[PDB]
Amino acid sequence: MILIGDSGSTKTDWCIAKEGKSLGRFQTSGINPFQQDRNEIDTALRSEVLPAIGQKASSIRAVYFYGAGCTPAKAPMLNEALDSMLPHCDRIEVAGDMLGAARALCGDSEGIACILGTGSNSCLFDGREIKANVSPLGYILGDEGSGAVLGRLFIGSLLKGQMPEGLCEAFLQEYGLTSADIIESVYRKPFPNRFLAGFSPFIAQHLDIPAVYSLVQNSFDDFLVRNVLRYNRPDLPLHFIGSVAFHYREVLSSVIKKRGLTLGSVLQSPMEGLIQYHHNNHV
Amino acid sequence: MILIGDSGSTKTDWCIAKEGKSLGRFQTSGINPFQQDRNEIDTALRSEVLPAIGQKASSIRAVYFYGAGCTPAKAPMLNEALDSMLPHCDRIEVAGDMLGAARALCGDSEGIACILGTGSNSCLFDGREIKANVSPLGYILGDEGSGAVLGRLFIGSLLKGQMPEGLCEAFLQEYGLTSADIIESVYRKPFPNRFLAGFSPFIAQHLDIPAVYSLVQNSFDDFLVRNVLRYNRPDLPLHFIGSVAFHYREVLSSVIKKRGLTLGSVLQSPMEGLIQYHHNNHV
Repeated sequence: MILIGDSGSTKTDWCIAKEGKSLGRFQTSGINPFQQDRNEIDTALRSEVLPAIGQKASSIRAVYFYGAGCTPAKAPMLNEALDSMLPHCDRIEVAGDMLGAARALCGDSEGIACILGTGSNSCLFDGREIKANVSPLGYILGDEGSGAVLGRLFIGSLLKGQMPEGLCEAFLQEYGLTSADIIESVYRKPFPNRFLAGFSPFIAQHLDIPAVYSLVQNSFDDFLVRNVLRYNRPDLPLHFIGSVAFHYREVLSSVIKKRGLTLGSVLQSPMEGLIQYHHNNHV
Repeated sequence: MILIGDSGSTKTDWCIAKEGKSLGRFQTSGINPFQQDRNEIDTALRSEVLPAIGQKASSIRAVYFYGAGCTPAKAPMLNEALDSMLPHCDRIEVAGDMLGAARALCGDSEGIACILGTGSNSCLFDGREIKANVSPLGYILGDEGSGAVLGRLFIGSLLKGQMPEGLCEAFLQEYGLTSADIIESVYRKPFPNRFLAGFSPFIAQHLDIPAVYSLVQNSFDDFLVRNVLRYNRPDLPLHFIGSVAFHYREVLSSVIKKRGLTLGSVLQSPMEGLIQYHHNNHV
């Protein structure tokens, strides 16, 4: 059987599959070769990953890991860490999460794959490998339509009275926050992006309000403009992955349609897709 | 004679005046009671400030300091540090930079005072003290029209091909930067706001380009909307202070006019204003 891992800027989703069928589905966190180092991740592997699989650990004949930060320079580091987890594993491949998304959504055909979660991302897929990628630039310089960006845009306007009366107080009280706490978490606390992206549920639950809807709409439009248009392939349908793409699917459809583009598909997780992929693309 | 200090999120401007006349004009940096602490600023005072005045240090009968971070809670800390600088000083007052701006621009009359520099700020002045203030929220959540925000907006669109062909390469080469260096400085380097606000000269020098001009224009408009309109006093003329307000004065005028508001005045520094103020408002 095989071990498939999909790591994002929040948690890591694992699955032990056998011939296109799932036998295991764990839930760990973090794991990023560019953000973390050798042993600070060597601990998560054998304290979160191993104990989760622990049983058919010897049945793992191959492992495929997909995660943000798995640059072609720091990927061989997680490969070593994983290889020490299952030293008797035959094949261990580490690749970026963008590629994992394209393989899950596109399969083996040409197309554009996009991620809409804590952060945003996009790539032109030719069917086997990524041909072009627009660097997301992060929640401060880019990541359009991402949950971290929706979050900072939202609380910004909310705090400055651009939302209906009471919404601000309704927001602050639900999360027991104040303006000063928000500043502290955003500017003097670690992972400000995750902090900001954690208010998506409030936004999604308030799409019935104009100011909120247009805010989400403009951000998604912005994402297409600065991340998809530039590929110059409006013939290719847009495939999306991620919590935000899913939770805001309706809005995402309207935006795409409004620009004359066609939606290929939107799914929260690429897991089901990666299972069938490594079931039909052994090597 | 008196000592006047105006500290911003970059440097601190000093001036030794006597009866509305300047006798000294020093140039130090930093100095912020909320961002820094007791001795980490107790060193700048007697290594940058004292050696600059050093001479008429005994002629200083009073000192008036204005700086961002001089909250009514941490102000009494810089007051103690300053008081140790000139232990024989009769009067030592520490106040926020927003108040210093209003006193310099408004003098002793009612009005709206705004700061447009590294960061943005605004307040409703009643002629003697601030009546209302919209928290700027910083370069990530707010600071509309500020140089840090203009900077992140600009490099973001630039990096994502939203500017004319060649501008990106022209920008990166002038500053010897690459996309990866920008990410590193913005997300893993101290004072990302100052880094971002240091590209204003490039922007100002390219206002002849549409994409650039509308970018600056929309940000200034945004600043008015979320920072000035809410005061509900379009009868009061807008007074501005700061490097960005000055360098972009033309654009700032058009924006203000376009919203039916009237420009009161725009000056780079409030120094000249603070000199006359503490010359006509002894106590």
